[PDB]
Amino acid sequence: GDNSNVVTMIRAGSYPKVNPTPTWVRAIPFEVSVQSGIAFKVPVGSLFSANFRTDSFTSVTVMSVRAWTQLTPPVNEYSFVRLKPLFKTGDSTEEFEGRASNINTRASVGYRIPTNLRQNTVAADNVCEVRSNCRQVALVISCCFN
Amino acid sequence: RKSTGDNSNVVTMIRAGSYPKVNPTPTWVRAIPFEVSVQSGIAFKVPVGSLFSANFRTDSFTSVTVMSVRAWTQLTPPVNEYSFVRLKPLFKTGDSTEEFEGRASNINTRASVGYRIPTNLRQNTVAADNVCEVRSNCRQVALVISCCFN
Amino acid sequence: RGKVKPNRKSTGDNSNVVTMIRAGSYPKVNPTPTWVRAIPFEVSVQSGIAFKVPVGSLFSANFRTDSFTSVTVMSVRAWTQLTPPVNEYSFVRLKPLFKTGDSTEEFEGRASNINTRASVGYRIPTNLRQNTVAADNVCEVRSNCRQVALVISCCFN
Amino acid sequence: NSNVVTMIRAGSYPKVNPTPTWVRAIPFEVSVQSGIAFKVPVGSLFSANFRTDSFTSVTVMSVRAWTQLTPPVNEYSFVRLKPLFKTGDSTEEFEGRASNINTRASVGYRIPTNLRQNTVAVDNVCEVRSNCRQVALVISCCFN
Amino acid sequence: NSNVVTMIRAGSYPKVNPTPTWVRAIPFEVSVQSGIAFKVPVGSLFSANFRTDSFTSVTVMSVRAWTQLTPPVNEYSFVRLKPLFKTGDSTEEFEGRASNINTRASVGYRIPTNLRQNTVAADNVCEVRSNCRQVALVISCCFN
Amino acid sequence: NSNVVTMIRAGSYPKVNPTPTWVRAIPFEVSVQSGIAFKVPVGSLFSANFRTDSFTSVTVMSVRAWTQLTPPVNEYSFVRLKPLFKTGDSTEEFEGRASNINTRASVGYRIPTNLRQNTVAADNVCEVRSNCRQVALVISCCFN
Amino acid sequence: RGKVKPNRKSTGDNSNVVTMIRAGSYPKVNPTPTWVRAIPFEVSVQSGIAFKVPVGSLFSANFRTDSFTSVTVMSVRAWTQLTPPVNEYSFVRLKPLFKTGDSTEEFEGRASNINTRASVGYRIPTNLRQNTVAADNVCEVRSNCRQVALVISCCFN
RNA sequence: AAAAAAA
RNA sequence: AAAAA
RNA sequence: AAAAAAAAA
RNA sequence: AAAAAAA
RNA sequence: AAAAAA
RNA sequence: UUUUUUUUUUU
RNA sequence: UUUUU
RNA sequence: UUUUUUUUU
RNA sequence: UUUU
RNA sequence: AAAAAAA
RNA sequence: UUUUUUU
RNA sequence: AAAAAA
RNA sequence: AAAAAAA
RNA sequence: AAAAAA
Ligand SMILES: [Cl-]
Ligand SMILES: [Cl-]
Ligand SMILES: [Mg+2]
Ligand SMILES: [Mg+2]
Repeated sequence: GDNSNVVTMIRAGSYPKVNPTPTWVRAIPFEVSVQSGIAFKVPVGSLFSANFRTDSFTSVTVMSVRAWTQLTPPVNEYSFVRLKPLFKTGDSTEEFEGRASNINTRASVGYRIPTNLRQNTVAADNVCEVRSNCRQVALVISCCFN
Repeated sequence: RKSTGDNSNVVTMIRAGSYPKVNPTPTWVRAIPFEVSVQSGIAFKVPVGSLFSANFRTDSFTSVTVMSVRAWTQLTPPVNEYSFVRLKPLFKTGDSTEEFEGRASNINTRASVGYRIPTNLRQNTVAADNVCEVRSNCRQVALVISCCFN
Repeated sequence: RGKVKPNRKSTGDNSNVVTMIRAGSYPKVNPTPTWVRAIPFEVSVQSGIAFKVPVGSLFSANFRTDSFTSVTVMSVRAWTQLTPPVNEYSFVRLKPLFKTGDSTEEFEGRASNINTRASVGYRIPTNLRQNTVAADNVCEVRSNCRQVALVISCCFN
Repeated sequence: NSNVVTMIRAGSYPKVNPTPTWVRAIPFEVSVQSGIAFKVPVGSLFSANFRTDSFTSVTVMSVRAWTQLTPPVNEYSFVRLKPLFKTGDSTEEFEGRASNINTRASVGYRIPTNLRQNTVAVDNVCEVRSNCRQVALVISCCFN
Repeated sequence: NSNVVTMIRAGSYPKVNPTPTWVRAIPFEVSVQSGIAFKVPVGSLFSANFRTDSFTSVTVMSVRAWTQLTPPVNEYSFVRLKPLFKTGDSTEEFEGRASNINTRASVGYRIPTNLRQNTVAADNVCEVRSNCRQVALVISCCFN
Repeated sequence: NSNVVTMIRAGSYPKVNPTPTWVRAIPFEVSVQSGIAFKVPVGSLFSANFRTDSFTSVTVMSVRAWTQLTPPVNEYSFVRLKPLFKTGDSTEEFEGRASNINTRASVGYRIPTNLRQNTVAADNVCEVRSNCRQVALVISCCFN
Repeated sequence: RGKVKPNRKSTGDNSNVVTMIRAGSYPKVNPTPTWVRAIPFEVSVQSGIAFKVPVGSLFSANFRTDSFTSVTVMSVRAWTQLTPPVNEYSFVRLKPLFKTGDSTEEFEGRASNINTRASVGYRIPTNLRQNTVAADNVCEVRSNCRQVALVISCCFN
């Protein structure tokens, strides 16, 4: 073990259980385009792509969403970003907002989904609404692909 | 061995007794964020009515017990200057003459400052009242007020 | 024992004169040994295309590593060397490359301040630490900045 | 101990392998000239004189050298070893000199775990330099 | 341990140095005439055969010397070393003799910390005296 | 404590020294051209602006350097230091770069005790290289 | 006590400047002191005859012991400096000599290898450690080799 | 368990 | 001391 | 994981 | 124990 | 466990 | 790395 | 856990 | 400690 | 938490 | 080293 | 570390 | 117990 | 505890 | 509690 320098025999037993398409817990980074004064609905379909090795999945259980302002804010302003979680059983009305204390620095915020509200979502569904004075917002979402 | 049980999967029955004491419109401790417009060299009185709003779920209240006030500069300062902000607490029994000032050591960084109201001065304030005066070289200031709505 | 040949080594660890070394048989020597190094050099990237970092950049007279023809890379760290495009924050991606098979990871770091560099690195496992000659590549660098700084921890042999 | 045969209560047919591996130290000689390096081939390890004519690959761990013949007149024996690798040859020259003219010169080097891959007969182990006409080599390897 | 690449959460750019120092033990030989001292030049340390040709100065810490060739007939090998300094040469003759005619003669001297300054190629390390025509040197020094 | 003068029962006359040594941390700036090294003169330490114009020699212990002006457009500030010695200049380029374009770049090097000798005004401390036109220096040294 | 004259002796054992020494009365001095030494020199012997080693060989500019006229010998060690005759192994004999009375011992060492030196020594007791001038002899050396190396441990005064 | 905050 | 995986 | 093989350098 | 994952 | 050394 | 209130099983 | 004195 | 044979949880 |  | 276990 | 049956 | 020295 | 004061 | 510094 860890000191061997050649191949060694494994005394395997019966054929085991198998699963060629298991689950995967991931953190998916991507960006969205946002306009001023309007809220953008983040689609779940942005997670199922070949760029994330997840084009083979058709459902996902989201756990937490984190957002950063990807582009600079308007002139004389500080960056901010808001998040309103969305659920098929009932959308929420929260506005988890974080503002940058430096014009040159991003504005970050996030929210964690409780265990009772951690069901599956499909590409047609939406995660949350994003609001910002910046034009582009980078998102990092922790979730469990299944 | 047999004593593992706090994860329920089905509905359980609640053996309730007499009718309890209820209150459909209780109090609420909050941290209300909002912004105000500020002019150069001119002090702006922050109205308490800014706290009662549907944008804060507080439009149903008519009075509030303010505990502490914090302020951040919301826009950039003038050219060559660092951001600053001042606060002067106001009270219906007698306004204060303190100017708690917090400046910015970085021109690109907000200027922050705040004050805490003592227990002896934590009374209700209606919308017509004012919380404090705000002075800043920036044209807009952001506030976060820890208050108890009732 | 015996008596003295006066080499005045005062208090052992504090002599001010040359002292005789009682040498013995000729030892094992190596005029060209190995050298574990952290080599700082810059590579240039275009906005939207990848750039393969040649291993030959490590061997140079600017690094004293000019007598080597092979090197074992341990870990690669990257920093954006130039400012990002307007309105944008800095970012840098690293995709490890190996002769036995290129990888597909994109270890990315993004600067939260437009004036600050974006940094990210990756460590090569022990089972993949073989030699790489000048004709080989280390990794693929992507960035919105025109130049990326690299500090490669490696062993020259 | 015993004096007669005993019964073994065997069970299922175990995992077998008619051609296993073998960790060895292979002693063989090479011819070296003055001022020129000799690339020791890995094919020298595979031979019927070492019970390794059935192996096609091997994993070298450490290499040791000894001057097999007397040095030139007025000189002391020395021997150099430059490790060679398919992913990239080295430039080290691990050298050992003899302090007595009538005594061998000994030197050796160890291959790290990260460089211990298989080498076929076409490959080379190391370059051997010596002022002596022959060098004795004892190579600790793992035949597979 | 790990079998794949792992991310390194790097931070700010660190302090770098592409041309660092190097502590070495340089082996080289010199020719020695009978009854004559040879001033070992410092420039012998700077060479592409030692990977040190990129340096221009070096801090010598200790010097060791062996006889590289056989002594004259009926004699035992000997070797002497006289430390040389730009601020003032010494007059010590650290001598070492062999107890077997077939064996080398070895001797050395350590430089005190107060006398460990830089030396350039034009400078000399020490004077060497021997009945043998060549002397093997191993100098522990600090390239900078 | 005491509120008035108190007598000092002095004895014999003591050993005096009107011109003693002084350990300092001298701050001064130098101009640096792009792509060119600047030999920092030792004489910059001897000045009435540092109270050290009464000295003629100084023992440098450590050297630290910051970028005093802003870098060129789109670049991050950097600074290099090459230690210089009369007994032999070095080839190290202790470089430090900034991670923020608006922030200085800092780097330094410590001189070993064996290389801590006196230097006069004509001598040079180190070579400095930077993309900025000025470099702020703080040199820990011993005036004597 | 009082206040300071600033001699910056950093951490006591690590000052980088000259520091004042508070000297007092003039001490006891000796411009020509003693010197305990181990003097290496060679003497030549013939096969079958003895050779008296003069004490004057110790005083020389080659040993820095040129200003001395007397010396106290403590111990004598000998080594054959040249090869032995053919078929023979090396041997060396030492017979101590003293002014108060020569001795008759023959402390002999023989080399078990024809290529190796033959070594032997003798220590002089404290009751016999007086001074010997250049006109005196140390010991008688016998050997089959033509030259014998001597390392004499002594005190020069 | 859920609402200021704190290095 | 009882149940239902 | 019995022997053969580098060594805690 | 290795890799992916939250402060 | 690199390269130097009471 | 340390709290005020809406309900809230259990020691 | 779930259902029972 | 490692490579192959045998023991024992 | 997913694997044999 | 021989019978019925070896936990 | 269980033990009990003829050389 | 030689010759130098917080 | 500060200053003046005896060995 | 001055001025320098793993
Ligand atoms: Cl011949
Ligand atoms: Cl069940
Ligand atoms: Mg950048
Ligand atoms: Mg002899």
